[PDB]
Amino acid sequence: NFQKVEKIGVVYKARNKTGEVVALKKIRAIREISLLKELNHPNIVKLLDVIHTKLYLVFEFLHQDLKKFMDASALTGIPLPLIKSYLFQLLQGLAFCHSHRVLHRDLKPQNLLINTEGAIKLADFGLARAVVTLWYRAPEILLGCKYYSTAVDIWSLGCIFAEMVTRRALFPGDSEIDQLFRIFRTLGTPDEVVWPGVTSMPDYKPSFPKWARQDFSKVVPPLDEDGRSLLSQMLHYDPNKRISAKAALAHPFFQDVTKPVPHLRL
Ligand SMILES: COC(=O)c1ccc(NCCc2c[nH]c3ccccc23)c(C(=O)O)c1
Repeated sequence: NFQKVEKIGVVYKARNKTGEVVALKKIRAIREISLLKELNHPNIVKLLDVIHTKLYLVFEFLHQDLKKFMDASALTGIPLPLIKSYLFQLLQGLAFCHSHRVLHRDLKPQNLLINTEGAIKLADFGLARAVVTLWYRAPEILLGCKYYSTAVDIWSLGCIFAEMVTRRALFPGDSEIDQLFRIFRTLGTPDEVVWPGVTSMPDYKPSFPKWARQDFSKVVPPLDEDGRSLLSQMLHYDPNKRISAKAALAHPFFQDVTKPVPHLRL
């Protein structure tokens, strides 16, 4: 049914024998996933079909992702108005999915798809359970919290925001404890003062080193106080204190938001 075009489980660019070009995911429940076909938002990649016969998911196709765009933009950096537009749009997408009680759980630049018209869209949701990259994982997940909240996605998006600004990954760890300790060295080792209940987390150890907290002026330097304030709220340790997607959309950082068009080399 599909003429495979290129390898993008495994994901292929494919052509429907409708002429439509799509992203085809072969996975190698069915009722629950099918509900997502009719929940649509401009900032979420559209799920066109679900087929189980091996599980195939057919998605709308977009040509580039934010990881490729950040690498292409690394000599100059993404312009601040575009960073701001992308952050605003991703928060609109998260506000929508969270309002329908759907979490992403695995946001990273390579799952954020962009087009020539200035849009960015959430893709590659980690909905199966409902080298692994840990750089965007919320600290409650790393500490073994059994129940994720919407706050895990805000953490990941804050890490992505910092990376778009500074052109380097915020917390590039290579094991769960290295990831945790990279977070602790920058934001301070969490305690009951800033995160009530942290010492009760399944994987918390009293023997964790106690690092002091750095300053956000050192963390995302070029960024102004509106952006640093929003980032600090997206990176609160306590998931209950971390800002929601809806509240973040009202932050003063977005008062001058626009929708620029990026320069894409396809
Ligand atoms: C084993 O894999 C899976 O079960 C699975 C299920 C759904 C997926 N995406 C759904 C995108 C979506 C479309 N409309 C939405 C409204 C709200 C929230 C999300 C959406 C993906 C993926 O993106 O890969 C995988």
